[PDB]
Amino acid sequence: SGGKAVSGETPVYLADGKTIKIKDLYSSERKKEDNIVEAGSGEEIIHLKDPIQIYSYVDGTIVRSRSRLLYKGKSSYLVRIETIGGRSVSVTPVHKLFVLTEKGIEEVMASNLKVGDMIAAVAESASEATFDRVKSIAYEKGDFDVYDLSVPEYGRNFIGGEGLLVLHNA
Repeated sequence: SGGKAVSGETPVYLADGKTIKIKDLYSSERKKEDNIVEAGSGEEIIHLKDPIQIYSYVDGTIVRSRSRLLYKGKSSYLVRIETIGGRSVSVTPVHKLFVLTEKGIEEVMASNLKVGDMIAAVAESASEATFDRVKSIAYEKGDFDVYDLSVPEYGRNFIGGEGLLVLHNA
């Protein structure tokens, strides 16, 4: 969305059980005659004839979601996050995670995340809300390809990364 994006290595979780890196998904969809590709000023969008069926996260419940746009852009910066529980995602600094605080759950920018923070993840077992302490955060300058998809419904979250992190790309 608003400059919010993830590294191309980010796994997204399709409803068919498959796992796919966002850069591979993008690349594949980009070739389809079915689809419309619109480019302009280092940004690019694919409009999907068949929506990609992914997993979103609402309240405490994993839901199915149909994604219709994919995005590929550039960032100079990536924030790489690793949790004690072995979960990871590299995202754009303006991308948001969900943090469990004493006063409840708030959205926080990758660039404001602190080590120690408990971020929202989804359990493999029964999709239980889990909050995992971030062990480490790395800032890296480079020439990165970054990617986003749209999840369009009520609970505008996005499951991706190693360990089903919940990403507020809305």
